[PDB]
Amino acid sequence: MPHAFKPGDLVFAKMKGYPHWPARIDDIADGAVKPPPNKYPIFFFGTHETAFLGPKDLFPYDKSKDKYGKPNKRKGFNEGLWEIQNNPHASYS
Repeated sequence: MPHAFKPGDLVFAKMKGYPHWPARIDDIADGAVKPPPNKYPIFFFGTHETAFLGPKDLFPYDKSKDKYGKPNKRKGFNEGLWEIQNNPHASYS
């Protein structure tokens, strides 16, 4: 049965106006800016951008990849697909 989301979990993350996007729940580095309450720091593969999202926008990767893991015209998306499949826990700093 599911647990709560934790850093390192892989997802497709939904933002208004964008397709469901390959992403991870990130750690917060010591000394770094914390997210608001009930929000997680989401690192988007490909774009390498961070946004703060709640669980309603977070779709677990294994369950969702057959639906959402297809090439997309959008900038950074297909690079993102490669990252989530091939090295989802690397440093992309």
